Amino acid sequence: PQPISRLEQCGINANDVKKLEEAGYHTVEAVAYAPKKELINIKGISEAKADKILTEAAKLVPMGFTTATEFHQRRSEIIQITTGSKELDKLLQGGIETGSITEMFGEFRTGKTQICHTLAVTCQLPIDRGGGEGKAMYIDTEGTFRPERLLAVAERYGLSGSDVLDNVAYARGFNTDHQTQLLYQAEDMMVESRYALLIVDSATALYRTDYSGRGELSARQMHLARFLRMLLRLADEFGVAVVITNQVVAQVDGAAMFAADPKKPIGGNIIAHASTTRLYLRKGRGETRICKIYDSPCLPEAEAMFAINADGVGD
Amino acid sequence: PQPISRLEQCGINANDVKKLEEAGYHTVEAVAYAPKKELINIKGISEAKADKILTEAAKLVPMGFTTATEFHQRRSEIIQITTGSKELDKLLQGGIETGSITEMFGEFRTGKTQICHTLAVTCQLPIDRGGGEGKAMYIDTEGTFRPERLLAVAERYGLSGSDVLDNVAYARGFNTDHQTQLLYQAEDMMVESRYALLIVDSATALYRTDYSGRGELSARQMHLARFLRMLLRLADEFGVAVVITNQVVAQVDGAAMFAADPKKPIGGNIIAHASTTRLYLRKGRGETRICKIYDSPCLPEAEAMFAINADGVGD
Amino acid sequence: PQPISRLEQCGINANDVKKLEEAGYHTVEAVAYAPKKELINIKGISEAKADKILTEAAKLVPMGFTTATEFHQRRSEIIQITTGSKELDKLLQGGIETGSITEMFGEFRTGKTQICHTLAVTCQLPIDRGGGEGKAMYIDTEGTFRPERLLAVAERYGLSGSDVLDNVAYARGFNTDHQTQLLYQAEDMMVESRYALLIVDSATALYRTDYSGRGELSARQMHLARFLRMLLRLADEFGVAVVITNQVVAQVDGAAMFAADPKKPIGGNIIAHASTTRLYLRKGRGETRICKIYDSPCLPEAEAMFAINADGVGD
DNA sequence: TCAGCCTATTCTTTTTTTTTATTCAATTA
DNA sequence: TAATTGAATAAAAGGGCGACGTAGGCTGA
Ligand SMILES: Nc1ncnc2c1ncn2[C@@H]1O[C@H](COP(=O)(O)OP(=O)(O)NP(=O)(O)O)[C@@H](O)[C@H]1O
Ligand SMILES: Nc1ncnc2c1ncn2[C@@H]1O[C@H](COP(=O)(O)OP(=O)(O)NP(=O)(O)O)[C@@H](O)[C@H]1O
Ligand SMILES: Nc1ncnc2c1ncn2[C@@H]1O[C@H](COP(=O)(O)OP(=O)(O)NP(=O)(O)O)[C@@H](O)[C@H]1O
Ligand SMILES: [Mg+2]
Ligand SMILES: [Mg+2]
Ligand SMILES: [Mg+2]
Repeated sequence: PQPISRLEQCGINANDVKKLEEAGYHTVEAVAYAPKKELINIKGISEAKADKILTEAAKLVPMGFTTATEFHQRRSEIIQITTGSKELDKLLQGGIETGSITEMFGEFRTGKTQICHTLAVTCQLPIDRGGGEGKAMYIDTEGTFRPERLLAVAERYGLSGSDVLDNVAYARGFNTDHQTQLLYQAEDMMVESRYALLIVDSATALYRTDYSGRGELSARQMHLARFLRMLLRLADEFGVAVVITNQVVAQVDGAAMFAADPKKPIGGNIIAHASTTRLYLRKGRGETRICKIYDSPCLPEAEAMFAINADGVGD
Repeated sequence: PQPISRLEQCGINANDVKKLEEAGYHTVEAVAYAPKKELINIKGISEAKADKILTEAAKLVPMGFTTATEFHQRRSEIIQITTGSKELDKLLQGGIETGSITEMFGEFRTGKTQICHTLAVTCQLPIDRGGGEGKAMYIDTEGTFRPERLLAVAERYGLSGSDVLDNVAYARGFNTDHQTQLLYQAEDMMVESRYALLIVDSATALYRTDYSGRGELSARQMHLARFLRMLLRLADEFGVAVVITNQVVAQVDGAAMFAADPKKPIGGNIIAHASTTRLYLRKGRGETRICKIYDSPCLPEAEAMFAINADGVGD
Repeated sequence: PQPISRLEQCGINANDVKKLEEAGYHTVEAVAYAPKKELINIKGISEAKADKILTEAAKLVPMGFTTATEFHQRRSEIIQITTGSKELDKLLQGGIETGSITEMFGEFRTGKTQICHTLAVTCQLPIDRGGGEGKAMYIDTEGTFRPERLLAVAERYGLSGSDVLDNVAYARGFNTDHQTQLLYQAEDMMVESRYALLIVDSATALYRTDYSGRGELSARQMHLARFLRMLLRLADEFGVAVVITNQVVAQVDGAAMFAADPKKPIGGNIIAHASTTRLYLRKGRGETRICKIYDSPCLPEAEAMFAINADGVGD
């Protein structure tokens, strides 16, 4: 967590340093690793001083070629905030990945609001219990924010009641353009304090409910690539873990029985380029559920069980 | 629940208040739930005036991140009206909740419309007697409005019939779009008098008879999702309770394995992610039927038992 | 009961108003009962003028939001035709509520084709003796229409059957699509003269023979669903008691018990959800038949003995 | 011409078919 | 003297088994 108070040097004034705050660029990681075509069209920053803010951002955080052994250390330095389920820690090799896109499939009753509200108390746990010891936030868009589920699974982990009440924040995401106004604000709390998890269970559901296909046909598409350009900028900012429940379409293959999958879910191929690690969830018998990793040479294809019981997502 | 009679501040002219009204969004809650580019496509609106509506309405309603010890109270203000027999109410922890989506689905003669008529008398009850002291809004397309039942359950709770008849009102949608034609009625009446409940007793029955051509996103699915976000909108506009009713299909693929008669009710995944909770209907013996809850994030998957008696639901 | 001549105003063209009548829409309620896109799909129509109908269909008939009091005045304004038997009316609490689908399924020889003969006679009475005093319709797809049987009921009620033979009009179906076509001719007759009873006394006897099952079933069921939409709209325009005779299969599994003999009325769910007053017909001893009630919004699960005499239904 | 025709290459590896209701202490003497 | 049940059973295996079609679109036209 680093603000842009470092970026006040080399002839810069106090007026222009606020014009990076009001543009949405609240971190020093936002300045160097952004493409140049979005930074230059702001009214009131000239071309020579725009080349001044990129050259001071180059030497602090390096964009040059770094050793591949440092990348393997960048692969293993993940905190791996565990889901509470030890089978998934044997499936995803020790929990969720902080800073990589981790997508979970779901249609109905598969525990999607139950997995998000067990992880939302996990962010206070120490690193031996798996959690990252940090604040977090659950932004909901389907009107399914639960205090009772949040308060009960804290008793499973044995914490108090009032500390997790000061934990995960919530705002109702009304619109697809309201996904952006929280995102500039969610980086602004990242200036205020450290955060370790961000969860939205129905981010793609707003895409299902704003753009009446077709006629807009690209407007439903580029707003997904927009939203998947913002969150990876926060994922490259600190290394925050992302947890998104994505919905699934029932593909019509129902003649007869050969590879009959009501599948190939929504979001398109442009989330498929961004989802380096995908998961499939589905109903089993009773209330027990099953996870399988998809669309990932990073994680091996296997299956395990996570059981939504009265205590939480456990066994 | 606030109207646009207060937005007429800081240069907003009188033309854009009432043309926003008739076009479909009567409340400033709906303006925050309206998108950016959708406001531009109304004839009589420019792009510069489209900023002056959404930004100035953002001065009215706040959308910041609020901590988890405040929605615990925001859920606690829910009136959570009763269901007429406490075995369902203890299954539902008091009864159905306001500001959510609740669904009853079952085969036939199972009381999909009879659980409506007992909820239709609840809205004029006091808060000690479950009711939010308001009015309910009954919509049905099949023709299951039988107001002699509404005389009956008012005598179940003692109160007179005429004042109840001055209350809850009716509409019958003949078309899929005719639902959204009569949907504007909601807000319209809503701001004139506080309503406790909305009933659409045939959500997807009209959609069952107007498919796309072969199953596709058109009127069968997209206009269904256009419908449900407005049902989401009314849940977020006023917090008014609403019950929804989906018909049921059979399964022709499941040869005589574990259960020879499974159902999987219609609508696919678009209804399912808009679905907050469901309660499955199936008959027992005679007047005894059975409610089984489906897909609640806050309540377990338990089962209860009611009976359609002459006074209404009972035991 | 208002035709397209009540629509021919306001500079609306005379070339499209016959295209409605070519598409079966002979009255302004039907286009008000029709969704927007399908009328746009009609060839040779102006799209805006089609919308100009859709605001003037909204003007001519009440599609506006009303309160249950005037409904309860208008729902009391139903002719409520008696069924010839004294015991059957008090079972149904005053006979057959006009404007509704009342289904009568049973085995062979129970009286399904018998009662539909007697109902066509008792329409011609004045309303004091539970008559309707209107024309009535007979759609047969079995050939079991027998006008000699009507004259026996005519002598029972002191009415000259020669006068009753100038009314009820015969028709005969042969196909699935010859059936649904026969509504569109009949709709006109409903404009040009008052009716009370449109019987389809083997309405689902024909869909079983002309579609196999497990494949070509969805082509049956959707087309069965396309049938009832035209059928419910005939009830609501002209105020006509709609009587459907369903046949019945025998269910074949370990559900074989007594007094249910498990029958499972054919037509799945789409013939079930379109019930207002679903019946059931068992044979007792001899001519004493036993009419159990299913699936009705206002009636209890009772039964009433009735004997099919030499002169119609008797007691 | 489209509409009937033609069946272009594909492509990736693993999940769950019952029950007549006694034990006991009984839920009441 | 309470006495009927709130509770609980399983390794064998049935009076059971069957789906639309727009996707490469030649030739007839
Ligand atoms: N009090 C409770 N006790 C036990 N289990 C519970 C309780 N409340 C909820 N559950 C479980 O929560 C599960 C709900 O799964 P879930 O997939 O989160 O539903 P959902 O996500 O809210 N539906 P949706 O809004 O469409 O995402 C149920 O299957 C229950 O087993
Ligand atoms: N006076 C009454 N006494 C007892 N039961 C009644 C009485 N009136 C109606 N019922 C029952 O109420 C139920 C009404 O049917 P219901 O199941 O609500 O409609 P439904 O599920 O929508 N089927 P459908 O109306 O065709 O779509 C039936 O089970 C009737 O037996
Ligand atoms: N003149 C009569 N006197 C007495 N009973 C009669 C007379 N004519 C017919 N019936 C009875 O009417 C009943 C006809 O049964 P009904 O159920 O109407 O026919 P149905 O079953 O529909 N024929 P089907 O199409 O094969 O089902 C029989 O039980 C006859 O005994
Ligand atoms: Mg869930
Ligand atoms: Mg019902
Ligand atoms: Mg008969």
